[PDB]
Amino acid sequence: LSLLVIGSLAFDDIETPFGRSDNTLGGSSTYIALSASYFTDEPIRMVGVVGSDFGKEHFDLLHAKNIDTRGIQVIEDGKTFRWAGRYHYDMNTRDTLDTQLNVFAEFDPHVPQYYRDSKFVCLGNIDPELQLKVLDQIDDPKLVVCDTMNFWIEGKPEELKKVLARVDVFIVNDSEARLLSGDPNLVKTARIIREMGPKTLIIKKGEHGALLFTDNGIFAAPAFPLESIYDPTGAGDTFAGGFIGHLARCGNTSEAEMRKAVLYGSAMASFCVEQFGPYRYNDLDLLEVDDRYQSFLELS
Amino acid sequence: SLLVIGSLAFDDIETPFGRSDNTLGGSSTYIALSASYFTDEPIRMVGVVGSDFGKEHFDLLHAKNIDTRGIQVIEDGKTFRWAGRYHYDMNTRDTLDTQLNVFAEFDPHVPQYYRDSKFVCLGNIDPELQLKVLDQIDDPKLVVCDTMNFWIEGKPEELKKVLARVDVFIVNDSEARLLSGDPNLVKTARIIREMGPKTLIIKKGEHGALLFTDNGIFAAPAFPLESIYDPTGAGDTFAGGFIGHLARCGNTSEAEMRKAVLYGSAMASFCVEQFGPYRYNDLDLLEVDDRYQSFLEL
Ligand SMILES: Nc1ncnc2c1ncn2[C@@H]1O[C@H](COP(=O)(O)O)[C@@H](O)[C@H]1O
Ligand SMILES: Nc1ncnc2c1ncn2[C@@H]1O[C@H](COP(=O)(O)O)[C@@H](O)[C@H]1O
Repeated sequence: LSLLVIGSLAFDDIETPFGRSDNTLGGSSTYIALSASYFTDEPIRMVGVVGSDFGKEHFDLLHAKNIDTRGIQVIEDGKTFRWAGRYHYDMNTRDTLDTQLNVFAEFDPHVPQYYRDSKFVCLGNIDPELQLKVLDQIDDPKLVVCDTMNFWIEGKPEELKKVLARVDVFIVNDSEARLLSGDPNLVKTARIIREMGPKTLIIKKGEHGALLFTDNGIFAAPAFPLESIYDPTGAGDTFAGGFIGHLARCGNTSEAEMRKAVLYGSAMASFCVEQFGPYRYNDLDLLEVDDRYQSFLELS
Repeated sequence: SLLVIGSLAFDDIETPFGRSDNTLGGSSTYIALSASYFTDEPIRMVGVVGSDFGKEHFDLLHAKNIDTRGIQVIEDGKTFRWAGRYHYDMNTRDTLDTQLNVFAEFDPHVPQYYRDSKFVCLGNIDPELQLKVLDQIDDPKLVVCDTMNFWIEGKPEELKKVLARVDVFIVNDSEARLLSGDPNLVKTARIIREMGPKTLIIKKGEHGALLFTDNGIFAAPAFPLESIYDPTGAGDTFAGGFIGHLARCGNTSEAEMRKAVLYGSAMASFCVEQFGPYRYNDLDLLEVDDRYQSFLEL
């Protein structure tokens, strides 16, 4: 039930109408790994790259969740990926103010030999060409999950479609989905997107619920009524982490398991949004996670 | 991942303030219900009940995701029965009656699909039965066990056979002294550990617990103001919280065991609030987490 996580590792300058957090630890793989760690018994594997500015306090955070960082390269004198985002009163949508690929621009995604036998692969948000280069290095994956971002949907359409043709599960939010389909109807959008390759598609409408589209039909995961949203950053990636984490834990990829997996993902995302950055995970415990899952189950 | 054995029964419980007859009980029941609060996969149960063990009881276990395929049902038999009486100290008790019934000639059979269990809890029951079950587990990572004066006095030799093969042994202070023959709990711990158990936990009713290992003694203070109405099942719900937490995290280090002791104490403190295991009908995970935090701080 080994799990390998790929994605960005970065520092974010986050702004909402109520407050801000600069130089915040972030990146899609950070959120995915921290969330998934609540499901695996063995160390989560990470492949990525950071600069010399990536302090050891950040490495200690990951190691505290028993995350294996041997696959993370540190570029001497290089700079860590940076991102700036701004939210508004709807506390869901956001503007990307700045994006500096930095070390990820010239990244050579080498997956160490001891990671090539990974069974569950999560191709987190990052350049589709890198996502593909990593996938090509995994010998026999049981399940490939992937998510992207408007940046790549608009910047590298063709490359993205190449990766979409080789993934089992594609996770997107409703904005990205409509951008990819060119039609506002989510049902038609799902069809258009699934025809690009992904057998399973999950459309997460912010913290307003998630839709699971498979050959067996549609599953609507309810929203948590009074969720306290303070910072949406990382929500979609923590969702992906709980989703693949659950599947990696039970090792079964059936329909029923994917539905429960969506519920776990929603539960993890509901905790993520409670504070700036990934810090709600500092003290979040299993009893709390189990309790939140039950709420979502009951609502579904 | 977690397999539980022990008694399944109906208890006639009496205290100076009230009584509860034909109450669902048994060590297996208390351990399993408590442990379910910690595991995310069905707890496995091996045991036996009579034709008088109604659907309502199986439904209660099933409501907590407990797998009961390992429980046998004797169509012309009666479920294990016990009668106990508590006093004003609301801790010690007299066993007024014990009817092994179906557990008398019970040949424990662990179905094939339980054989790979990693965490095994040999709950209070005839030591001969506890051994027979353990002998059927392929390669367990941790074996926990508790007993009772009934067995300590009745089958000491058979019990000692079980103890030579368990990782963690859980007893209350009365059982501990009875086993050691000396009132000093520190000396008692050394004598009991010499019987085999590398880890010993002496739970003093609801007055705190002591964890003895090669690294020393850990004291889990008591919750000074807990509402005790029925102590029945306390020690077993303690064992359940203990092995349940470990089963879920998969780690059996000293550090996790001290935390597991705190979780067990939390579960026990809720169990005593009502007759039988019924406080668990409405108990939710956040209440448990809060109770745990209090024990942690103490
Ligand atoms: N182009 C990009 N590629 C990879 N990660 C990004 C990009 N832009 C922003 N991010 C990161 O993605 C995170 C938020 O993801 P999320 O809210 O789950 O969509 C932030 O912590 C950023 O570091
Ligand atoms: N000899 C025995 N073997 C197994 N279980 C017993 C025995 N005597 C009483 N019990 C059960 O153990 C429970 C209480 O355990 P406890 O207070 O945790 O020691 C009751 O619900 C009884 O059904």
